[PDB]
Amino acid sequence: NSVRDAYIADSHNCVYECARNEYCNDLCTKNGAKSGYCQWVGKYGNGCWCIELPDNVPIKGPGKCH
Repeated sequence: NSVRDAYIADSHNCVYECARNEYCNDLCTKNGAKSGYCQWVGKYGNGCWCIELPDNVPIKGPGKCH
């Protein structure tokens, strides 16, 4: 799909940890998403969650952070 809700990730399949929701909204929106927030608990633990992130930007998927 063109866009998806998920943990934004780097090129190493690593989530971006967070301490503030604002950090995540900024990170997500500057990468094309509608909004974002900090997940202190979730499928992969602490990390930024983005809403409608374009598919040219990585998301956390099954596998290790390398």
